[PDB]
Amino acid sequence: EVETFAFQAEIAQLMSLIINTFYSNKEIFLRELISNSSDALDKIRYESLTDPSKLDSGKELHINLIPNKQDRTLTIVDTGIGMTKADLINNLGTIAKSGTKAFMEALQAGADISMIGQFGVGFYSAYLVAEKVTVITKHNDDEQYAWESSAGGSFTVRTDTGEPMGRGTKVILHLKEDQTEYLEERRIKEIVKKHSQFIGYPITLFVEK
Ligand SMILES: Cc1nc(-c2ccc(CO)cc2)no1
Repeated sequence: EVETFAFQAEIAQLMSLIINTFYSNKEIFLRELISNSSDALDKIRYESLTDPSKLDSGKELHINLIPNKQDRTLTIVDTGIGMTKADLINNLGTIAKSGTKAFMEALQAGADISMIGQFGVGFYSAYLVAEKVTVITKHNDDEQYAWESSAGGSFTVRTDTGEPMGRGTKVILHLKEDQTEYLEERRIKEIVKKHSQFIGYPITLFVEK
């Protein structure tokens, strides 16, 4: 059972802007996704201080970066708080509407796409480099879900039958054909060092072959 949803017009407009605007500094997508992972890890860590059983689904708090040249995917995995179905379908979009409006206003005033994270909609910078994004997520209070969108105004949500994750979120970037540099170890290392040097969780860059 796959459910198909329409983005709100404002988020669809944001996604088109990210896909269509000429902007060479695409590497900032990784900083934004790592920042989102760090925030999700902060949240489960804080909740565990008053309810340690929230870590029964996994004590380790970390971020993994997994390139796969055969699939042409870059996956950003965290063991953070995860997202519920309501987050995926309703709550994220509610927060994203006001963040998008503020970001658009800033852009017309002279800001650039790299400041997207200051408006809470940094996730959508994934579409600087990805033609499709798949998000697999598991929150302690809900089932494991797969969200997916190739933009074009719609996204899907289904219950995920793949490998159970325990708790957290995997963002799978199906890279555009001309963006395969973000599968190269030295390039990912360079970007993490430049933009994500002080993240308070271990970031493991997996190696291929
Ligand atoms: C869809 C969608 N997924 C996310 C998202 C994914 C991953 C994280 C970090 O775990 C945070 C937010 N935002 O919109």
